[PDB]
Amino acid sequence: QRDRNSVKQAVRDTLQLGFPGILAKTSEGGKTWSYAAGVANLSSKKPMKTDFRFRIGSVTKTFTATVVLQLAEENRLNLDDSIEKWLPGVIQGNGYDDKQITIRQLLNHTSGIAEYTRSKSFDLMDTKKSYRAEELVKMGISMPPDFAPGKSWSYSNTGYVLLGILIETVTGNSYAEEIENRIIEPLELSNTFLPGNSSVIPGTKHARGYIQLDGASEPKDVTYYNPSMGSSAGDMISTADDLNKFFSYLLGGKLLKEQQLKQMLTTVPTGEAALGRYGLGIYETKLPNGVSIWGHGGSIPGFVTFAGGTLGGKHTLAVNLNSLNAESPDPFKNILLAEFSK
Repeated sequence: QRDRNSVKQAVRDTLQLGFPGILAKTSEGGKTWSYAAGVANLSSKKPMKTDFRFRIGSVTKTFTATVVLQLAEENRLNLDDSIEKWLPGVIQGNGYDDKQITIRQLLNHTSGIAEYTRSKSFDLMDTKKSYRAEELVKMGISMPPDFAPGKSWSYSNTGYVLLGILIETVTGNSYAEEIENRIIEPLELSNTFLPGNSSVIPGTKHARGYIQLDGASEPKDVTYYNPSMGSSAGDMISTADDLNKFFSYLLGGKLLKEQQLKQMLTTVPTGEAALGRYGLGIYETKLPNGVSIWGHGGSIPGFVTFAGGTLGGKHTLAVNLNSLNAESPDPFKNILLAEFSK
């Protein structure tokens, strides 16, 4: 049987890396467990609770990829189509060459399209600004390719913002409509939301979220933050339950059929103790013991998340912290070691 004390301990100690609070939930064999420590609110000291909603950030990428893959299954697009066929005139200038960029590459971050958040016109700490997706694309291509398509790996939100546009070009429906109609509604993910450019986290069932760019400063409350800077790369809100159910269905063969799931799990090297091997909106975290955890993290102001699971979908975890602490980018490593070892 699992030693849950070691998980509790690892959950609790994560706070000492400089976070207000933490929630996690695990499912294994259909046996669930819930964890929470620390506080939802640094000023009132109200406790973190396990069933809270949170901004999942880049875990959104896995939902977007899943839609793109269903579209491939239905013969509405091909992973190796060039994007020039779908979105001509978009990725150009600066030596970009769209005729060599494929849909597959956007999905696994090998396109070389530059990351819009490196632009000087981008400000993470602006908690208000509404961006249209095409503005983020243009911001990204304002900088030259990092490399030639397919020749290297580099994390690019720009590519996932582009994919959200693509989806709509393919079906006539917004990426949010597609995520809602294909994933949220059929899995009954009843605490999972696509907020657009609204800054609201709905309801009272969530914590305050914080950001701390520093260590030598107060964390700032950024609970209300405009998620349109993330779009189809990072805007979603969800819960530990809904994310467990999602990853368990995905990895257990219930959302993507075998042929598409195999493509999703075909990975490229990242070169990076950071992520491991990266697939289509999902990556492999390999533990010392030989265990592979497939899932994704997120990190958006207010909230740092990881969700994921074992191949076959029978063991998953989701975890969230309510602050973005730039000094501790990789906080979940011991939780995973406890929950998935041995």
